[PDB]
Amino acid sequence: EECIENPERIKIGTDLINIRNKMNLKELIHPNEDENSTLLILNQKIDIPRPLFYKIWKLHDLKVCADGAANRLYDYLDDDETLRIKYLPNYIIGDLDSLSEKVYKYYRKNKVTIIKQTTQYSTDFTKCVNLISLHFNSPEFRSLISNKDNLQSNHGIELEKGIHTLYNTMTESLVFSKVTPISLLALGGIGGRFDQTVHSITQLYTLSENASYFKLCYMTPTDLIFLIKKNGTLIEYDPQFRNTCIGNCGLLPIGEATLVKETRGLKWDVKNWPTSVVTGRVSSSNRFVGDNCCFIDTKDDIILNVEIFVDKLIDFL
Amino acid sequence: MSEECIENPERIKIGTDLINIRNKMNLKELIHPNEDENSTLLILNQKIDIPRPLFYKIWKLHDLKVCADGAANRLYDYLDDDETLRIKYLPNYIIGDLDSLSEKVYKYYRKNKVTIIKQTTQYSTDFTKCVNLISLHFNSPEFRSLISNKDNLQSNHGIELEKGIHTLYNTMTESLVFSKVTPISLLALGGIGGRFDQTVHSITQLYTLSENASYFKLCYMTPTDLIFLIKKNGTLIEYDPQFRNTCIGNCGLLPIGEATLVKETRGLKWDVKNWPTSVVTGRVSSSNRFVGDNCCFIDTKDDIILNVEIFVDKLIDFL
Ligand SMILES: Cc1ncc(C[n+]2csc(CCO)c2C)c(N)n1
Ligand SMILES: Cc1ncc(C[n+]2csc(CCO)c2C)c(N)n1
Repeated sequence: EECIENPERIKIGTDLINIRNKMNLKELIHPNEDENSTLLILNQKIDIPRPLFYKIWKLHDLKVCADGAANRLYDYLDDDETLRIKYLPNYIIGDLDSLSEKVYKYYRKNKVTIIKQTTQYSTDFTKCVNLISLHFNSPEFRSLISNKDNLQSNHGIELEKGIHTLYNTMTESLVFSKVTPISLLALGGIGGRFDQTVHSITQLYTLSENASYFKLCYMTPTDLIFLIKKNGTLIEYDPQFRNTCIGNCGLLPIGEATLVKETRGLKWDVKNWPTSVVTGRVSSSNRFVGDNCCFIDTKDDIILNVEIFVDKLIDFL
Repeated sequence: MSEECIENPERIKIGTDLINIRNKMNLKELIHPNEDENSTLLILNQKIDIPRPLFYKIWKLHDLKVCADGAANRLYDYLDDDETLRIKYLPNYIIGDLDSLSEKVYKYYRKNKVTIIKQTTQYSTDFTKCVNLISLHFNSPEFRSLISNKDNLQSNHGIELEKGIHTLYNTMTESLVFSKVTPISLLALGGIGGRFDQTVHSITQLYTLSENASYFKLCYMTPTDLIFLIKKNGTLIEYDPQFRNTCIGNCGLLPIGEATLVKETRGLKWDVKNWPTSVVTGRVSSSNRFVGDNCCFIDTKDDIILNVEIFVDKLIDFL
């Protein structure tokens, strides 16, 4: 077991390391050419800079609002009516009790596909991810949504848990490695009601295991939160992008202890280093020192948070 | 022995049927320290947003007040307006590397005799620096003498600059009889909701203090929650009905850091039995709520974190 404090900037070597997976930070926000994409807005006040909002909105195909998130979007775009009508979500799903009559009427009038789901056994997040998957991976569902003589009866979706029932039936045959990836960027899932923050984190683990085609990343006023796969992952980033938009970072074994076999490119690199929230052994306030990449090899998947300077982001997207 | 989950009506009464209660606690005690125990209000480095009337009360309800490095700036600005109040709410200590400390803020608190301690080690968080300091303050008469003696003209109050507070803490802990240490009711502000890795660190403290400094009773107060640790094997959460109805919302059983088993719960809208819970499997009771008239029972195999939604602007009347 060891920990070393490195120089502020280095170029990591590749000798003696097995790079099993590679990922680019920018791609967490800017979806790949031909993979599906979705911007998910959860129920929490939006405060991301307007310019950045416009940018990520354009970079993503589908836009989904989680129940009360519709209120959030409506109030967020409160300085110009022409802009509010320019950014309409494709779907709004949830029990709909959180929606104000004013907001419901606005988006209904503007043809947004509103789906009601009463079940109290699934979070709005799950309702949203099930919907998003069906949208892209179920031809039958798409035909259901696009048909006339349906949108006056909840679009032909069972009121209680239809989205889950349809999702379950579909997923039974899907082979994740053969499903087109879905670049999912989520807003508002962190920093509010704490149990919701924890649930959002669980999504990073469950999706990776039960719906691997999803590539989820949370964007908050201060961080990018995503999952890193075990056994050797190389995090890549343009030097200028990193120096101008990135701050500190943290390796977070949330919900499960694990072992950090080896890291390369962090201000404080570790090897054969046990990590756990329970023991307090967690690399927090760390930071990238690798010029254009950092290597992290953990025994089990772990969560990584990368501090961002949102006001600088727009220039590199 | 079978896994079960039932949906209760909005209000029920739990019993003492067979179960075994290993710990009892009242939600109000998380904010209002008991007369016989020590208390501390810890302010971490995050913008303060708590309502003023409540702040004044929580401040009055706690003995020691500690600011974690930049937290001094936060407090200073929080009271931008009345100098009378600002002077009235001076922290007892300010500890950390102090680089983020505003030159203006540093001068103000130093002039007003706040005990400022510098610690440069980058191998411990400001949080750990604070709790070590807090324990020394209450449990080490020698530490108090070190910072109080007037013959002591050594810089930094005679505390070794790199990791003195930890060294002193470790030494004290060696001769400390934990079973006889006066409890320390610790309420923290600003440890949740900002930089995510810090939110996670704040959570580790609940587990580590419970294991290595059990005399501490830590609870986080955020704009929306009270976050604290629930000991394993049966904990009874108590609350006055009027208080619960006026200031309490939903709640969640969070197995942050390690999966466990929810042996049984009584008094939750959704009660469970032999119910495995894990952040990795996604099996986490979120958006739950109390339905027990005056109490809720939670029995887990291992300690877990509980968050109780609060309506901050309503608290003051019950504190
Ligand atoms: C064991 C257990 N705990 C909590 C809930 C409640 N719940 C879960 S998702 C949701 C809607 C908002 O996320 C609600 C109310 C449950 N059904 N089962
Ligand atoms: C493995 C490992 N990760 C991160 C740090 C850095 N660090 C830890 S506490 C702190 C000060 C802010 O809390 C800093 C910079 C380290 N030393 N070792």
